[PDB]
Amino acid sequence: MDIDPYKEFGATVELLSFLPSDFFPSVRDLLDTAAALYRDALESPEHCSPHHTALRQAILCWGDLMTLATWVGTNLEDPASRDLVVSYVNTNVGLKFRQLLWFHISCLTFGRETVLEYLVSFGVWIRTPPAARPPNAPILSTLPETTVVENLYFQ
Amino acid sequence: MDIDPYKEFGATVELLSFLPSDFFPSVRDLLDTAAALYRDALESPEHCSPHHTALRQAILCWGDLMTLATWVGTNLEDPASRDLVVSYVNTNVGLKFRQLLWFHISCLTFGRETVLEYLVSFGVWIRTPPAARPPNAPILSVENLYFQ
Amino acid sequence: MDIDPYKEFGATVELLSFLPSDFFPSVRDLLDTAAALYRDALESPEHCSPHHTALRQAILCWGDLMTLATWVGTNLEDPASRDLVVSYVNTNVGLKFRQLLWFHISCLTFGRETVLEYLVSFGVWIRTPPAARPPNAPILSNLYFQ
Amino acid sequence: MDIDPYKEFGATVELLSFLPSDFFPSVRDLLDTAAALYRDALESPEHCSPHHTALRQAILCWGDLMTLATWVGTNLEDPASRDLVVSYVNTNVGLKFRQLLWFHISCLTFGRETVLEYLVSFGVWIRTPPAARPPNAPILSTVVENLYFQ
Amino acid sequence: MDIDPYKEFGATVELLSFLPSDFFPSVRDLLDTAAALYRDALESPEHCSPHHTALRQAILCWGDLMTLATWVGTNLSRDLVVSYVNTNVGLKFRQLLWFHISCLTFGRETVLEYLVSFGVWIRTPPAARPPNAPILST
Amino acid sequence: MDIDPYKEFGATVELLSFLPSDFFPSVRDLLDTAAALYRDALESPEHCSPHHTALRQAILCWGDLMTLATWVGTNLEDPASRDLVVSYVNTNVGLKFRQLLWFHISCLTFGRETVLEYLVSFGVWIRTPPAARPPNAPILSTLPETTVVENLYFQ
Ligand SMILES: Cc1ccccc1NC(=O)c1cccc(C(=O)Nc2ccc(F)cc2)c1F
Ligand SMILES: Cc1ccccc1NC(=O)c1cccc(C(=O)Nc2ccc(F)cc2)c1F
Ligand SMILES: Cc1ccccc1NC(=O)c1cccc(C(=O)Nc2ccc(F)cc2)c1F
Ligand SMILES: Cc1ccccc1NC(=O)c1cccc(C(=O)Nc2ccc(F)cc2)c1F
Ligand SMILES: Cc1ccccc1NC(=O)c1cccc(C(=O)Nc2ccc(F)cc2)c1F
Ligand SMILES: Cc1ccccc1NC(=O)c1cccc(C(=O)Nc2ccc(F)cc2)c1F
Repeated sequence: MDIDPYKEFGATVELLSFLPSDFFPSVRDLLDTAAALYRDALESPEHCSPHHTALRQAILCWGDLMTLATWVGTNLEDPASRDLVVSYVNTNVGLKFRQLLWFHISCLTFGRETVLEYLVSFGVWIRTPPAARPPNAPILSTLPETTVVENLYFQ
Repeated sequence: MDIDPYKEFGATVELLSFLPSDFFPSVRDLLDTAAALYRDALESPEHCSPHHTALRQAILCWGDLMTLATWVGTNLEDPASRDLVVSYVNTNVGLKFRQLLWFHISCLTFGRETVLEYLVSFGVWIRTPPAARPPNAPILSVENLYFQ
Repeated sequence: MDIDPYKEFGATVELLSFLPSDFFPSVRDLLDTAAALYRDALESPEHCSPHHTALRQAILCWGDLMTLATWVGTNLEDPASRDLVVSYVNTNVGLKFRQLLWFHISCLTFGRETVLEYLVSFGVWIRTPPAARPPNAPILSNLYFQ
Repeated sequence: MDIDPYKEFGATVELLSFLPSDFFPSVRDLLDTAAALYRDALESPEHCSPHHTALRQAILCWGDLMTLATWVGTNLEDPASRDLVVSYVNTNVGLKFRQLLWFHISCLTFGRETVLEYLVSFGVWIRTPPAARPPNAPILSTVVENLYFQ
Repeated sequence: MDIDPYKEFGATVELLSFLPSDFFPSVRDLLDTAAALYRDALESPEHCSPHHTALRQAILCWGDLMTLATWVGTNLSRDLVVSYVNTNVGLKFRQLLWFHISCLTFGRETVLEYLVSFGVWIRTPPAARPPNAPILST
Repeated sequence: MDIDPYKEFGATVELLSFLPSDFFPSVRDLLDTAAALYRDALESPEHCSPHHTALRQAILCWGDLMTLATWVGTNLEDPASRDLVVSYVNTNVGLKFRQLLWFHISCLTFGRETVLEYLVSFGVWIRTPPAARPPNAPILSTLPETTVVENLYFQ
């Protein structure tokens, strides 16, 4: 079929591609982050959220890709080819999973609407030539639990 | 981490292993069944259900694993060497995704608890030797006052 | 001693021998069924039932002969003597444990009384010559006193 | 699976390992003790108790292991392989069943709680060096109304 | 026995590994910090806190570990013993010594909040990462 | 710094040296005892007691010491240097940890002043020449809280 993994999350593959290749953390940094922030939730018998379900598959899937590419490597006769298949995976699909794991980790950390707002805010910022570009990049942070109008009300 | 893809859906990796490798359809037949029964829902911009979400990633991820395994196969030069790869795929990640594709498709079709009690029913049926096993495999699927 | 492992469960070794040796599943298929169907019960600190006690040590006891089986392949300089051992484990005591593992798994799955009536019904059915015998084999489908 | 045979009886494999190997009686002395003390119960067609169920399996399963070790004695031509297995059966597996047979026989004779407190008591006692260790080894052992006198 | 030194203090070995190995100061700078900030408490006959008790053992244990490495490194090329401590026990103790010293200095909740804040910050590539790193208050 | 690991527990290094070096069990036998008596407490997320905290760190530190000693002893050629690495552990760090492990394990089992009263009682006992020394060593058992006469008086 033509399945977009971001469509059920109010985004698209093309929208995620608006962020430059060098913006996303490495795969290991994303995997280490998901474990640090969400290991209890990711291993729990609760759905928790659609982001948890997607992130659970993506972590396992990338593991399967690395498991298969590494096993094929240990069979190649040339030791200089030991990591050749792993390198092909990282160049052919490495960015795809870096987008996917970053999208779900950040959406759980900052909120989906906040993440999508930051996406277009940073994509315009990074494409501004540096002479006109302000030094402070757009900040990605969670919105406050209660609004200012609410706090002044209960005063 | 130690993430069981089936734990959030009320099953385990070990429970799905109870079904033999030759029970599951081919991955090509499994993908065509997900398209036939659920193409519009799987492509919709809606969560629909956690099965839909998981099934969406599995279909895409298998495409990643298939073109990698195919690339390794068509770039090899030895029928022995590429039978090694096919036998590794069929035993490990190929079997893993035939299980996960079957679990979610069937859960969307027959129901999760119907699927699970079928799982244990067929698993002991197929392990009964043929001379004692019934030839029929298990299937996957008022008062008088009421009329007055 | 003279302990019969089935006496406390309402059967005897001779009654279990009424079933032909090829009726029982393989040990691999029996151990996988005990796991898929009763993993959490067999591992819990609960007695559950006398079947669970017998099953627990039956699994561990077979695991002892099958860990003796991987042992005759890492410590034996004679791959012949390696094969003479694993052949005895699987075809001599193997039939014995297939009977024992099948008995307790089936009793927890279908009921001890149901299993015993099936045992007699199938044993007579398998011994009926096939001309007179119906082609379909008979179908197999909490508190304990001291 | 990951089954601990003592878990359902309020103990663990690691706890039984706290007793040194030379503490347990021999298998022969264990079988003779279960026979002298519980032959009729173990042979009866009653469940009796979970300790009886477990002890019945252990006695028979050890019988299978000894039958194999005697069979392997006449049927294995290579002596280096034959005596490697008969030693592996009566030493590595022997210690395994010496704990099992001792645990269930002792629990029937002295009670599960008395057995568990003794196990811990002897483990720290036998690990105390003999110069500081008391010579008495810890012991494993086990109504009238007022109207009668007035 | 599978004991996690951080478990009784509300953390895990896995959570501490989220901080990169180049974030922690050296054991020497960490021991010098514990001396400047807590010598009187650490040498006193009072428990003070479980953090003090754990920190007391860790300081002494590093002494035991370095004396053993010193004796091997001398009484016997042995640049592997220095590369062993630097890459194995050194990182294990830099994490442990930092955890307890920072908890006494800033608070367990504040240290844990900073831990996940810096771990995500340092993993953001510098192009998108803000210039001001998260701080430990002091 | 100059930390005495027994100071916060009402003892000193000098006081623990009063016990002969052959009075203590091996480190293995002491660790075997700690697991058999306190595996649940030592692995629990609760502080329990300062003794639990100290015993916690001592167990892990011995693993660090033995792993470093193993790696050193593994990559040595001459077996005499192998035996020299094991002999260093035996005479130096082993005695210190046999004292520290025994002190905390006993304190959790019998109480601080019971093991301290026993320490001085055995240290004087074993230093008595065997001719005047009673044949049976003093027993390590917790002091009965009160006498039986006072127990019946307050019944
Ligand atoms: C963390 C922090 C603390 C304190 C102050 C700022 C930040 N961070 C940021 O302002 C930030 C800006 C752009 C992108 C990211 C990101 O995408 N990081 C990221 C996402 C997922 C992941 F797994 C690893 C790193 C930022 F964090
Ligand atoms: C369909 C039908 C019509 C009419 C009558 C019966 C059936 N079917 C079944 O009783 C059935 C029994 C066992 C396993 C399966 C399965 O696993 N199929 C399957 C699952 C996923 C998939 F993608 C493709 C095929 C059955 F369908
Ligand atoms: C399962 C089923 C579903 C549906 C319909 C029938 C069956 N089964 C049977 O009619 C059956 C008949 C004889 C013996 C056995 C058995 O003893 N199997 C067995 C027991 C334990 C074990 F570990 C493995 C296999 C049967 F299941
Ligand atoms: C009997 C007695 C009479 C009189 C006084 C004492 C005893 N006994 C004991 O104080 C005793 C102490 C340690 C271990 C055992 C044991 O484990 N024995 C054992 C267990 C199982 C078995 F099959 C054979 C012997 C003790 F009996
Ligand atoms: C146990 C017993 C049972 C029964 C009767 C006596 C004892 N024991 C003692 O009267 C005893 C006397 C001095 C020192 C020790 C010790 O220090 N042991 C020790 C401490 C820690 C450890 F991990 C291992 C052994 C004693 F046990
Ligand atoms: C001190 C200060 C004064 C003034 C302004 C800022 C700071 N500090 C920090 O913003 C800080 C940020 C990250 C990590 C550390 C740390 O972990 N340091 C550390 C911890 C233990 C130790 F032993 C030695 C150094 C920071 F201090």
